[PDB]
Amino acid sequence: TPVNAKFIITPVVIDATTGTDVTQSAEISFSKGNGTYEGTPELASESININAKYKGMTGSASVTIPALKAGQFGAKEVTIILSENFFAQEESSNSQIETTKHSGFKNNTSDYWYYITVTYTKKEGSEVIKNDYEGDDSEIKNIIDAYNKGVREDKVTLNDVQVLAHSRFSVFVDYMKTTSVYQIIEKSPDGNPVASFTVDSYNTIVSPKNEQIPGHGHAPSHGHGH
Repeated sequence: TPVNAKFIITPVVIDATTGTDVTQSAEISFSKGNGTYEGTPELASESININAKYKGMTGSASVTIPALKAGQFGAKEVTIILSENFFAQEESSNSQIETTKHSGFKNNTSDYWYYITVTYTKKEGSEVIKNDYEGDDSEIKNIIDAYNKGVREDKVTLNDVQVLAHSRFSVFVDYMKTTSVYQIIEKSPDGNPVASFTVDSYNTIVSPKNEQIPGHGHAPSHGHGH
């Protein structure tokens, strides 16, 4: 039974009127699922819409879960802007691999699979790289700043990565850089775009690999068991 891919989406809700993270106080809804998405074992690329409500303000953002193969694990934060007067609309988004890291290989020539520990550095966060807004409206400024909290690094440890039997095992870590263009648009009962800004956002995908040992007489499998 293959290890399912997994992807976690973490909403962060910002009240633009004050610049405050209100995530723990806001009503939050996922269009589908509960924030944690698990393949069968593959996960299809899919768009999830996250809505939030706080003090009569509503806001929404979409996040694309990437297509993931067996064993791959990823996570991404998504910012939801709440404002009485504006909404932030993502106009375009393009993701690229910024860095690929790859361990050396552990050969498992035995007939038994087992769990290994994988400690990895999670690169995540967000920076505004372009901002065309020239005004003094603090609400607009708060919205833009919400995407400029910075890029950060954190060690994460999985103790449950599967090393198959008859397998050349290794781990990839990919740092993804996503460039997105947003407009800030007036709410109205229609609205004017009042600013445009561009964000580079970062997240990490981990990909344990169980490959053929060249010359070995078996392909990777669960063998005789654990």
